[PDB]
Amino acid sequence: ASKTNIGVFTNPQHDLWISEASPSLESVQKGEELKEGEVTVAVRSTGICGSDVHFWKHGCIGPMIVECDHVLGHESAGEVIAVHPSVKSIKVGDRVAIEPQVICNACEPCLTGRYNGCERVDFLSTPPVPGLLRRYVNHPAVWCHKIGNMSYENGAMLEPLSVALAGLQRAGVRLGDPVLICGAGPIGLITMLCAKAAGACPLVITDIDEGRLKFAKEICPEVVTHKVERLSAEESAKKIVESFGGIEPAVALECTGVESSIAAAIWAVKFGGKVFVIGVGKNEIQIPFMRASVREVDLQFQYRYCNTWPRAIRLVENGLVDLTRLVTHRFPLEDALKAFETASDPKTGAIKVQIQSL
Amino acid sequence: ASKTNIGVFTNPQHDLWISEASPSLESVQKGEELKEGEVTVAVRSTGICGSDVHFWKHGCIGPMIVECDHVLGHESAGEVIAVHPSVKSIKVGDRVAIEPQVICNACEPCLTGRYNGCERVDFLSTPPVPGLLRRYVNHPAVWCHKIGNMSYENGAMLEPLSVALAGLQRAGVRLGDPVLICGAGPIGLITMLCAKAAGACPLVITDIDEGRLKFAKEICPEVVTHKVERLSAEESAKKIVESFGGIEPAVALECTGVESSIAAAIWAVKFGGKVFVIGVGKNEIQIPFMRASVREVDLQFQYRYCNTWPRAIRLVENGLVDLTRLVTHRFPLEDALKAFETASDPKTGAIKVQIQSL
Amino acid sequence: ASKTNIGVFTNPQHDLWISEASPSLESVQKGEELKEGEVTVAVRSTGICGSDVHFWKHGCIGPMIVECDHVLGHESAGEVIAVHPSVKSIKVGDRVAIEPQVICNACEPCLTGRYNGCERVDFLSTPPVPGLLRRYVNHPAVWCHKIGNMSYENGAMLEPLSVALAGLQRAGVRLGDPVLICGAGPIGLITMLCAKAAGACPLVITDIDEGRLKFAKEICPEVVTHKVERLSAEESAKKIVESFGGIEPAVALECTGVESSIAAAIWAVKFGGKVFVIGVGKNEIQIPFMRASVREVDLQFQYRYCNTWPRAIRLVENGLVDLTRLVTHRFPLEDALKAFETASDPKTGAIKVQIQSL
Amino acid sequence: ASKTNIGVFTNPQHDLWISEASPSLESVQKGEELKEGEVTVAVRSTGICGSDVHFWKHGCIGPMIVECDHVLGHESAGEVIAVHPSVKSIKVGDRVAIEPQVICNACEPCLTGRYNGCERVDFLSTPPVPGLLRRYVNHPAVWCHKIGNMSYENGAMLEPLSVALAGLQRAGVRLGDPVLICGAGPIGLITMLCAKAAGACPLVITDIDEGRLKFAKEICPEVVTHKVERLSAEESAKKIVESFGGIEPAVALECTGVESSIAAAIWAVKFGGKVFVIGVGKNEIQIPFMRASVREVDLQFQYRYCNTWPRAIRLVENGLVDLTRLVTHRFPLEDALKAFETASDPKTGAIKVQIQSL
Ligand SMILES: NC(=O)c1ccc[n+]([C@@H]2O[C@H](COP(=O)([O-])OP(=O)(O)OC[C@H]3O[C@@H](n4cnc5c(N)ncnc54)[C@H](O)[C@@H]3O)[C@@H](O)[C@H]2O)c1
Ligand SMILES: NC(=O)c1ccc[n+]([C@@H]2O[C@H](COP(=O)([O-])OP(=O)(O)OC[C@H]3O[C@@H](n4cnc5c(N)ncnc54)[C@H](O)[C@@H]3O)[C@@H](O)[C@H]2O)c1
Ligand SMILES: NC(=O)c1ccc[n+]([C@@H]2O[C@H](COP(=O)([O-])OP(=O)(O)OC[C@H]3O[C@@H](n4cnc5c(N)ncnc54)[C@H](O)[C@@H]3O)[C@@H](O)[C@H]2O)c1
Ligand SMILES: NC(=O)c1ccc[n+]([C@@H]2O[C@H](COP(=O)([O-])OP(=O)(O)OC[C@H]3O[C@@H](n4cnc5c(N)ncnc54)[C@H](O)[C@@H]3O)[C@@H](O)[C@H]2O)c1
Ligand SMILES: [Zn+2]
Ligand SMILES: [Zn+2]
Ligand SMILES: [Zn+2]
Ligand SMILES: [Zn+2]
Ligand SMILES: [Zn+2]
Ligand SMILES: [Zn+2]
Ligand SMILES: [Zn+2]
Ligand SMILES: [Zn+2]
Repeated sequence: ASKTNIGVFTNPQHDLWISEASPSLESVQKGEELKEGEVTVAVRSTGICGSDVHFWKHGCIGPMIVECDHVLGHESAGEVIAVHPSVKSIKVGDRVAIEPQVICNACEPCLTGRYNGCERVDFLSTPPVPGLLRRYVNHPAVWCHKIGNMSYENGAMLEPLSVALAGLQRAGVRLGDPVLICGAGPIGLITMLCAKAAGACPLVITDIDEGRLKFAKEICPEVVTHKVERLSAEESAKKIVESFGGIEPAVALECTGVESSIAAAIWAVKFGGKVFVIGVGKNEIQIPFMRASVREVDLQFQYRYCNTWPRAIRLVENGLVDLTRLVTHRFPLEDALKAFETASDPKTGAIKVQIQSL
Repeated sequence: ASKTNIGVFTNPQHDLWISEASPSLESVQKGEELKEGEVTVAVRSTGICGSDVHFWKHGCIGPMIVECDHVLGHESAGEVIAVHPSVKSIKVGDRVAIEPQVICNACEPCLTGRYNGCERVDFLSTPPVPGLLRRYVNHPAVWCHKIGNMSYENGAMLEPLSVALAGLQRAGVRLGDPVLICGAGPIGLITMLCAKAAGACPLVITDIDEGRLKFAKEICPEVVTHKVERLSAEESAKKIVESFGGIEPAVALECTGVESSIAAAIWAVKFGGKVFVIGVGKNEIQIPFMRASVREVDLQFQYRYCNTWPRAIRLVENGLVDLTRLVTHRFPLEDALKAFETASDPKTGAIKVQIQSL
Repeated sequence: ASKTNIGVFTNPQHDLWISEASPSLESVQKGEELKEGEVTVAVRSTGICGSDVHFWKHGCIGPMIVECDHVLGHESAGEVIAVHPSVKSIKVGDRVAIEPQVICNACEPCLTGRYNGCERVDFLSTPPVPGLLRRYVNHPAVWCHKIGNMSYENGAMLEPLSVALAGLQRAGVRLGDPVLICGAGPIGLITMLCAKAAGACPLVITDIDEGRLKFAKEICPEVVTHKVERLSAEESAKKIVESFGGIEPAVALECTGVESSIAAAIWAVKFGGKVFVIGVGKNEIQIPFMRASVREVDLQFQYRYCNTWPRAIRLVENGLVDLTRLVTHRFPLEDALKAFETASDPKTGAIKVQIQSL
Repeated sequence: ASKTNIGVFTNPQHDLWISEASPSLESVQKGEELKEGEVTVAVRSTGICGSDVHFWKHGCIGPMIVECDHVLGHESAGEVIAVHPSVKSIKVGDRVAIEPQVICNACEPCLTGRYNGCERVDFLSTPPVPGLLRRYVNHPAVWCHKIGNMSYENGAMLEPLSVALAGLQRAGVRLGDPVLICGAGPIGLITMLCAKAAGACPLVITDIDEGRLKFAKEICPEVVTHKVERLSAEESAKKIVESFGGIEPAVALECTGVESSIAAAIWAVKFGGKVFVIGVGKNEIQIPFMRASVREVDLQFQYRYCNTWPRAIRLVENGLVDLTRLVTHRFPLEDALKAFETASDPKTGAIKVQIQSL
């Protein structure tokens, strides 16, 4: 702990800039602002999510509005440097991965275990709560998960790994199931790696972008890729079922949040199929209602995660998923605008951009 | 068996008229067309569903198209009059309730028990398969369910009772759950009666029609009714949550198939809530995507039923549900156009119209 | 707050006696021992559970051992008299019902919502944690549930109501299901009332005790009672299926914890049936393994509850369950040995004995 | 079709011998006994299951009693040689894998999809229904699953593969779950291969037999093996949890049917753990009731399968599971007693013994 704490900010005007941030260095060196059960973590690595890019470029997601200077990022791991005297769970020096989510333990979504839906949740990347794109953060120990000697880029990947896992779990994917992934951005790709490790088969992944498809095929040889053309939902699903052999997918994990892609997924899945939407987009979309109806197709949606962390860790420690392999670009904190620019331009060839504090 | 077999037909031109129908009387008197495992049933009573009215008035549902002279109706009970020699299960003289659905027993939806999604299904009211608005029908015994001394109007109610039950089951309604019903037409009303017998509470039912709301309150005193005004989905859900006390529903059973009503339901239910759509409407609707997303709201849809019959029977025999109480109008077969006219004009005061063959 | 705090104690020697208890009066009058988020409740009413009787008479349940002077009782409601300054949720004067369970919010069973399995749980009636058979208790606010103007005997019934609900929920009981209840002690009876409100049918309840059967039939007219005779499991299940009509139960809610009763339940339920054991008994029992096997019968077990409280409250407020009707005996705190004696002798005619502090 | 039809028989006296069998050659050459929807299959390969060995050596399983000359075997694939004119699904020359199970399509377990529990089921290896250890069998087409150019030993493995899959599915195994397998006989081994392909981790398998453990480790390098010593259930579970790291298994797939092994599994699994018993043994076993109780441990049991076939096929075609690798011994039909002797003596080094008709 020697450097001044800076952070990566955006505003309603859609600027992105670095600036000084809390806690202050001095604060952390003497453990001033450190509350009950809290620690200070030196953030070593942080992935840029579609989340962040959308907040930067647009200022909102749904009810989530950037109303003033706001620090981004929520996919992070780092080193514990200060510890409140109460903190039993964790010690100075520990590599940890940060679950960007603080829970009240008292509302219904908390007590029934669906704690991503907590009624008083602080979700770190989400306005007004400051993100993790800073050099130091104060965070409750119970949300800093020990990772032993795991690399920091892996530890940071634990968060979108968790998005994939929570999706998978609520989607109900099982060994033998034919699974469709729509979108080969970071989340699609991790979700595909996940389906594959889960024994899904056959596996198909779609995208508008050939390059991201060739990447998907390199990191998961057994998948069948499908480049999407301008077609009605109905017609797109035929193509898709062709890519599967002639088998209709049991589950579509939708990772674009885009109208046409969700429609084709509704047309593509089997009778009693599940279309699970991880992606995020417009406030309102047009849905093919009657196709969903006559097919008993379940439409499901994800809002972050819960109870994925110990399991995400296990998958990485046992080599069941290979995450680090998805980070194409690495930028130091100070160069964050370079990071966001490349993370937003697909011509870049970027998949997962990491911002680091070594 | 003395009268000529007539039926109630519609066409792409949206006519509704009575006309001669198969099997012929003589055919049934000597058991000509009677295949393996089949019986002939003298249809005693048949309810008019929204289904039928929509086929008559519009010629389709989704992929379901009336392309020529087609016999309607699928909510029926009646008396067995002829029996193939193989038929073990059922005897001449038996009151039966007819499950309007013939299964291939060989496709995946059949073998996994989701047999409403059979790939070669004959669903009797559905083109091209002739409905049950006839005097006699030939039907496999395994789809004629014994009802002992139950009334025929009850026996006929067994089918929309079944729609309610299959909804309830897949929606996951349980004792103690707060449940919203949208629409107080026949299906809403049966679904409300069902939720109530299931210990749902509190119970709210919406409609645009005050009269159908006052009826709902008469047949289910403990329900809270809610008349819908022209409001944004968001604002409508606030009203709805007000009608609940301040509790947000766990499950919305949507029985109108209408866009605005489905939207408000998405806004109304709790975090991790389920909006279950029984209703049917437009090929495409606008959905509030981000509200669904941030709330982890499951959108589900129903396509008929399976394995509801023995259970629907139990509920009626034990007095747990009171169905006959919903039939407001009774018409003889010959007067079917009167029946459909009244079943389609809400000013009629009709709830469930039955067409009979005494 | 005027009286000295006494409590109801047992020991390894199987004595039961009243004695002074913590917190002390003075402690509560000035709010000494009151920690963060805690309140002091004046316990108004407390039911004696089979739990308590077994601890008194035997000194253990499974791994739960009375090793020294221990305060019993965990089915309680009462009045809030002192409040830590932090406590937001609750105010002095509030009637509350006490969930006898303190959670760490950090272990896996806690975060996934199965918080009855918390790895560091304080369960109040359970050694070494002091029960609720005292005049005052200090308890976290988040486990004191507001009950407005509900009676204290109802508020106290909320706990075994909760045992029934958690059973029901994990057993998977639904509207239309035929349900067997084994045992007509307090828990059986509440579970029966629950099944009934849940639209279970038909309902059968067994017991060795005719009097408790006649009581069951009085409070739930529609149930069929079954007196158990000395018979093989197989033969007992035939009798049981006879009591059902000829329908085999979908679910057996077993509330005796006794070997022969569990066996007959395994024989009684349908193919793919669930036998759910609420009852507690011997460390080891003999099971009919092959019957379970060839029938795909799920054996399930309950350990208390979670997330039943707001729902238990709703059922009582809406008149869906009538609990107070089960309390046959009422004793003041000081007369607790009379209470336990009568609660343990079935010749008493007791169902639910309450101990009160008016 | 040239050879006389012989079969492998056992009797109540526990003899095993080969003898002439139905249908007769001539019968098959002219398609005499061929009913509606039926085909004749020339059985090419058939695995010996624990089932068969137990029927041979003991004469029963539970209610399943060998009462006279009975043909064994139910794990088979072979070639279609005759086809009833109705048979659409399948053609002469097709390699098929035989699902040893004929369904009535009319009882409740059939229509709800749990069709392994059919009330009028013919299960081929099970008395009185003749097994598949014959040269020709007549079987309904809908239970002969096309396998294209798959090997016959794989096609035959499809049946115990199916036992594993149905277990897995009802046990609820998912990606990331720590899974315990008890027993390294054929079923354990396939179940382990299955868990592994399902992304289970860590994986532990137990056995009394070191050789079968070394085999397990060869075919699944990433598994941790555990040799069982004579210890209390409690103490055995500690050892087991040690083999896992210190993580407690989510699911125990029990494949021995033995009392002590099931007990340790009950002690071993986590809170809310599932112990799923595939194995079969004594009519009655002693259970550790209180451990199950305080842990909310679900005990589940399997009776064969349903809807595993298309999925078992997919797993083999995509190389997700490697079955053929488990067949250690291959015997021609005529040498069946050699086959059963070796399949019953573990000193043999046998895992899966196949009996063939080339
Ligand atoms: N719900 C959550 O909790 C959660 C968590 C993480 C990410 N997300 C969301 O998941 C989405 C994807 O995340 P990402 O980081 O991979 O973003 P990304 O932009 O890198 O990936 C989106 C991909 O979708 C592809 N795409 C666009 N239109 C398509 C179409 N019509 N068909 C097929 N593919 C199409 C793009 O080419 C791109 O590769 C984002 O909207 C993000 O906000 C949600
Ligand atoms: N999915 C299935 O298998 C299945 C089975 C039976 C019926 N249905 C469908 O269920 C729907 C209802 O059936 P029904 O027989 O009761 O028809 P119905 O017209 O009698 O009932 C529809 C009700 O919706 C009310 N309504 C219209 N707009 C509304 C709004 N904005 N908010 C609240 N209420 C509104 C109407 O006033 C009417 O009372 C139909 O569309 C029918 O086809 C589906
Ligand atoms: N698992 C939990 O979290 C939990 C919570 C509450 C109560 N319980 C347990 O539930 C059980 C019942 O509680 P209770 O308060 O009603 O006790 P209780 O003794 O009042 O009820 C037991 C009943 O079982 C009857 N019975 C005994 N043998 C029988 C047999 N062979 N067949 C049928 N009935 C038989 C008795 O006559 C008695 O009526 C107790 O063992 C108690 O510890 C468990
Ligand atoms: N339920 C079904 O539908 C179904 C289907 C197939 C097989 N099975 C049953 O599964 C069981 C296993 O089948 P299999 O063909 O592998 O038989 P098998 O005898 O080859 O395997 C049993 C294994 O259990 C091991 N074992 C014995 N005692 C043990 C203990 N105390 N701890 C750990 N391991 C122990 C043995 O060494 C042996 O390797 C049989 O009982 C069989 O009948 C059931
Ligand atoms: Zn993200
Ligand atoms: Zn909360
Ligand atoms: Zn209808
Ligand atoms: Zn079918
Ligand atoms: Zn109790
Ligand atoms: Zn805990
Ligand atoms: Zn077998
Ligand atoms: Zn059957």
